[PDB]
Amino acid sequence: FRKMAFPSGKVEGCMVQVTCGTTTLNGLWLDDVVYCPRHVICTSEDMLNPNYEDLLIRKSNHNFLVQAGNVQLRVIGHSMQNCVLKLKVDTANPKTPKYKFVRIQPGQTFSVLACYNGSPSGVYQCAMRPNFTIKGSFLNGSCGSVGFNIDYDCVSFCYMHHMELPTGVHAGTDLEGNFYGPFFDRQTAQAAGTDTTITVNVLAWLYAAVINGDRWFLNRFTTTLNDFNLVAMKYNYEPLTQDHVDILGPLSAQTGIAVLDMCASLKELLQNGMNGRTILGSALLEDEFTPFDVVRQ
Amino acid sequence: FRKMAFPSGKVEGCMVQVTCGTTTLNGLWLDDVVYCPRHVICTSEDMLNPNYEDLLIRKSNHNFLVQAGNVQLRVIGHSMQNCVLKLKVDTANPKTPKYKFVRIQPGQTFSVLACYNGSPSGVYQCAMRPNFTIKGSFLNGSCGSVGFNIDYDCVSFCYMHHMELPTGVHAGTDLEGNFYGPFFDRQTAQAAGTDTTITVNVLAWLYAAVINGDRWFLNRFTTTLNDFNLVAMKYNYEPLTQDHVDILGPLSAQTGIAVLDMCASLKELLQNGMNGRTILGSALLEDEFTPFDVVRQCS
Ligand SMILES: CC(C)(C)[C@H](NC(=O)C(F)(F)F)C(=O)N1C[C@H]2[C@@H]([C@H]1C(=O)N[C@H](C=N)C[C@@H]1CCNC1=O)C2(C)C
Ligand SMILES: CC(C)(C)[C@H](NC(=O)C(F)(F)F)C(=O)N1C[C@H]2[C@@H]([C@H]1C(=O)N[C@H](C=N)C[C@@H]1CCNC1=O)C2(C)C
Repeated sequence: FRKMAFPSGKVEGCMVQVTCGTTTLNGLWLDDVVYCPRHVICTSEDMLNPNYEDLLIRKSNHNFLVQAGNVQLRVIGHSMQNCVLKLKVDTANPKTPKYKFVRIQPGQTFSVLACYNGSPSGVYQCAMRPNFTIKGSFLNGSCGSVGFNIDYDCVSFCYMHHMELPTGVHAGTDLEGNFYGPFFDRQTAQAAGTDTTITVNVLAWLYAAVINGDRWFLNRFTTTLNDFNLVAMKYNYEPLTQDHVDILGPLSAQTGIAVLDMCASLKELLQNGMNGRTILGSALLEDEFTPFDVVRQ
Repeated sequence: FRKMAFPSGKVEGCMVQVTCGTTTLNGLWLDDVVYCPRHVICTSEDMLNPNYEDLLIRKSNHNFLVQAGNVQLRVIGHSMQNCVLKLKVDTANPKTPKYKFVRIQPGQTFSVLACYNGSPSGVYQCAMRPNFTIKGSFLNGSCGSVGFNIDYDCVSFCYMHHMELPTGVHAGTDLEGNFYGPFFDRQTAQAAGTDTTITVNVLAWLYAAVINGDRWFLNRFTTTLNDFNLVAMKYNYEPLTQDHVDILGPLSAQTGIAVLDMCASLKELLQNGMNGRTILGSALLEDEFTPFDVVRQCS
């Protein structure tokens, strides 16, 4: 049972390089539009305190250098949508997949295609944390890298990368340019709210451990949903809803372990610890696999 | 610090499906040849005790259904090379990348593009274990999925998937059909050997921690490679080779910590434990990041 990303080819064909002045990052080329973080228009000094509408009105189409491979695409128009810039180019991307823009929920997962200078570097799986950060792997020039899910050859873009917080976690926007979380694209110290653990995902992962022959954490006990949520809240876990219980149905039916019985197991894990034992090779409770992730794998 | 697979697009454009009778698996389409596990020619009953030479004699080109999506590629020739079949087709794949076939050593990592019916399903990083198994994630119909590394636009194919052992780990071949480890493509009781920890990768992980400022474990001692190798095996760690010492060269230069000094630091970790302290936020020493993986992620 591995953290598994979606095949990235459909997204690789969409990555381009965007330069304004001496600022360079990645863009996403779909049909005849390139989407990229708006702070590409910023000088270094601008980023410390930008007034984006005022900075953008002072730019011309010819200030935007867009490169796809070695081929320059001419910008023929531009607009700003929240924190994303939409550059109209004079060429349609022939490799545009069927796609949609979606805004995801805390706890959902997605694949990230990390890119530098318009070129793909690596692919990995991420989750939207409850505090709306993501634990990514992003370096200088990675902005404009996107997160996505793939469903029957349709790419659902959900994330575009903008910033790294001092704790090393990452913040970004949906493809309408609205940040996930209370963050904003100004270079100034920003802390995230206290994070919590995605309970439904921990349970899905415990079910994965049982589907793969590991049962040592199970117990003969049971619990009510309300009594479980009291202990979960005490340990900085998110509430478990009845919708969550229903979503875990196929995993419980597959294993014959009632959801509330697995909750009792997690409650004992939380109160007793793991005592140096491991689950699927992990020394800690893993919360970045959704129920759908477990089933698909 | 997390596992990061290579972008998989160059390999996606090479995946096809291969069916013989009712057995369907994946194949790799490069130029005008499709590579796939030879057991595609087996009936389920054949798999229990196959004579591949005799079974291939009773097959002709017209018994092979190669499809790119739902589009058939006409087979014009077939031959067996060790445990892989090579089907010559009448069309050169226009998506063929620059590529090489390489045989990897234990400890080396690679990305796996898991495929079903020729359709890519997911991508993840794997390490070749010292017992020549991989801790993969594969279901029915995954055979013929491949593992690969990429360097500057050249795809190095190193693994093709054939089978799952009773402990849930996986075994396969290089792209010349030669199994890694002492395994055979017969459905018969087989078992992964005892495994060991990939020492060179643990050292790479310690260098990664030092680079990021987590360096409490650096000690004031040193050792010789021979001395270290003899003690390491007492803890089920692999001995180091001359090649291992040299591939740690760049991380050693970057940090200023000599390879043998880091070896002495590891030996102290093995002989006395971590004392509740973590390294890169982990209580366990990670052994599936190569020195290249550490440099790749930081660059
Ligand atoms: C890292 C840092 C101190 C610089 C800063 N962070 C904060 O100011 C915070 F604290 F508010 F978050 C920050 O990210 N930026 C400063 C400036 C842009 C952004 C930025 O450089 N983005 C990079 C895109 N190419 C991706 C970064 C690079 C390092 N790793 C990443 O992921 C903007 C907010 C406009
Ligand atoms: C596991 C079975 C117990 C099924 C068997 N294993 C052993 O016989 C062993 F125990 F010896 F290994 C086994 O794998 N095979 C039997 C037969 C081929 C192979 C096989 O079905 N390959 C699948 C390719 N599509 C991938 C498998 C499917 C499940 N997960 C996988 O990865 C061959 C050796 C010729």
